Amino acid sequence: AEEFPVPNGFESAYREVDGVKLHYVKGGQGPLVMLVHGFGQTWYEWHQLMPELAKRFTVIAPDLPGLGQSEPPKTGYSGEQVAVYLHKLARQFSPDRPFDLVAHDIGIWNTYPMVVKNQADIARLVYMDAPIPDARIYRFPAFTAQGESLVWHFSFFAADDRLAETLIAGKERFFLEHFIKSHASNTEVFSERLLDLYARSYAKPHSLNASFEYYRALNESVRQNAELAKTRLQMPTMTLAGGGHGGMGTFQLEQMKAYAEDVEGHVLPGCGHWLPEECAAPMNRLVIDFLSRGRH
Amino acid sequence: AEEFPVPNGFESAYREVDGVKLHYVKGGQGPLVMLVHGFGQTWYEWHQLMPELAKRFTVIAPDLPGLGQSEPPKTGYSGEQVAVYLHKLARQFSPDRPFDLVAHDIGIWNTYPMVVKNQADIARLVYMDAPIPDARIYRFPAFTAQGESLVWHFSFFAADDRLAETLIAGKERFFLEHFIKSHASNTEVFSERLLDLYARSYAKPHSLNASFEYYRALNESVRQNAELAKTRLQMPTMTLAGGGHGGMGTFQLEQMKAYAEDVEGHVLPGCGHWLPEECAAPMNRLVIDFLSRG
Repeated sequence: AEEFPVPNGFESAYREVDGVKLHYVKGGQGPLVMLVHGFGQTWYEWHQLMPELAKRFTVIAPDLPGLGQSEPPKTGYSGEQVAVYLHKLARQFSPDRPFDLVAHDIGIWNTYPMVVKNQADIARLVYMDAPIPDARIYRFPAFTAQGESLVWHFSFFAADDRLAETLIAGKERFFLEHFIKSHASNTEVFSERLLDLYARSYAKPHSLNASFEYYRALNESVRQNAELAKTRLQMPTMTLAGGGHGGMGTFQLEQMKAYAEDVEGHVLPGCGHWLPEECAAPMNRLVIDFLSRGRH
Repeated sequence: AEEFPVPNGFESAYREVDGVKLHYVKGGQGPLVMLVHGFGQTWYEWHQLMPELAKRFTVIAPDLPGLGQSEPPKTGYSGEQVAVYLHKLARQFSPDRPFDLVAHDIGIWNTYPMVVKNQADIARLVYMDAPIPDARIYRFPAFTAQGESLVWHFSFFAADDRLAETLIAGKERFFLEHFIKSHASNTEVFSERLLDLYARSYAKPHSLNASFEYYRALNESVRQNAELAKTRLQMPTMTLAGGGHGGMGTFQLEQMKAYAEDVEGHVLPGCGHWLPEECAAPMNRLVIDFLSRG
């Protein structure tokens, strides 16, 4: 039983990590690259990029704890807690060599701590379209002169009393179409069929709840990262962000400069938050080229 | 039937204004004071103040267009459009004298344009706990280090696809209790019963939609007010804001100083956004005293 179709030549599998059963999709040969998805989605956001990377790399794309087909975390949802699971998963497949990391959205939140704590395990790093949790997140506006702001949902999802789950339960498909399209420039790629796929996954009650627990832990992740950020990242890094409606634009690189010694950034015109789907050709090319600078 | 109990000596009635049937509750004798409610509520938020004010004034408390028992507006939900209805209603009862105006929350949004454009009609002004729509609203944060921010709902409510109605329909009581409590210091003053009354009113389909249409018109109101604010307010003005969790604090007076030549402000410690309920007695006193100077 698979929530999303596996690309030809890939396998859907599971690994128990610290008592939590993580789902992932894997294929290819060579040095390892781990691709980590974000909110509203699963490993499947990477399904177009995966076959291309598999020609040069071993590719693994896990579902975040609680999301897709992965069990919820047993420790907690703060970035530092979740990063342990992802770090241990990757090291199972690459115990003797550094691996590459690509992360989108909350995939960033859930990987940053293990990157900074295990820098020698990370060969190269690509982060896309979302802030690393730090004090900058408190500067985003609640409301803009154009309408709804980029991250007002932080408060919605973090709110007490299970506000978000209570409102969205039974309306997951409606909500996700709105959330995704409101954060997109090229909305046309989100067909009803594709939205049905993503909505069916996050509508699993434990998944709807897990989704919001990442936001309930956001302030804790900020506190964690305040300490971790005292040591800059030393490996080659690339940031990508959408320049169109719903994207992070110039914020992505500007924030990353405070975190990394070696960073190059790109803003993709006419692309919002959902880079792998909205702008597959240019995003895939940027990722493949950047990672092919290293061993493969 | 009435959505809320009418105080002794008051009447619930209706008047047509520009083709729109407005509900209001009215009582007392003397010069007119109009009291204008905000989001989540109706004329009823003023029910404790009304009898006291009615000893010295004619008091009218309308339901905003589309909310409580008032028909939706036929023009629109921007500040300038809604303010026409409220100005004309007040003028029906006070044609020969200026009247006083007291407003809370989006009642401010829906009155400011008629105040600035008809200053000779407004004797004294009291504004409570919410920003006048201007560029200052774009500075409020989306999120805070303690959790949800004060005005993220501006985006939730302004969103298209009927996002707010669709998610909140069927859970109106649940949502409103959360909203009130997240903007309150004193949640105790909100009985389960009071929450039931307010929730049943705004749950009416046309009222749920109307509620959010005020927010969908917010940027338009900001743009309207950018032009209107070229003329400063000249009448005696007072601001009130809650000093506790949920309140506007010092922002209220500081913003108002940019609009009004003659303004005094108070921040009420231990009170959040819902001043008439969380801090009924001190709020009532400050309003009565300020309006009784005239």
